[PDB]
Amino acid sequence: ELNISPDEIVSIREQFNMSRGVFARLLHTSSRTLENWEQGRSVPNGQAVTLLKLVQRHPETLSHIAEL
Amino acid sequence: ELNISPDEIVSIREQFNMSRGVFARLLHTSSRTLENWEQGRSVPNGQAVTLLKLVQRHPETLSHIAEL
DNA sequence: GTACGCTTGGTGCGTAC
DNA sequence: GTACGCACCAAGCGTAC
Repeated sequence: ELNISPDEIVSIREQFNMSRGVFARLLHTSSRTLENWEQGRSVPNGQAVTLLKLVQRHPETLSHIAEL
Repeated sequence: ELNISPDEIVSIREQFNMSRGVFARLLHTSSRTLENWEQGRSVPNGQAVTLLKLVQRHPETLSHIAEL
């Protein structure tokens, strides 16, 4: 039952010192959609929650995504 | 933009020799939603596509999801 | 398995500030 | 960055087979 708050989403990419645009691009995610999540206008879908928590635990995941 | 065909999704799972229910569980995904993807009813969302492709390239990603 | 109908709300903008 | 409106359709069923 994974979930993630708007503040947690922001704190992930601020740990990496990445802007919203940089982080969204490296996550193969629309920056406007990421804006929705960080502002709290909608709940991210289940796989987006999994992906965010994966990247947080294993930041090299961003490199694996770039290798797809 | 990453794409994945319904047959591609099934073969990822059949690599692990897992039923639709088992694979959806380890991927923190509704088994009925996965049914939509494998039948071609719907296009998986962008983060779902990324997750599936990570798993296809790195099977250990499945175990990493369980650590979450 | 397969397939189709349904409600809900996320997606991904456009726009203004 | 903030916040709101909008169309489109994915999500996650319930059901029939």
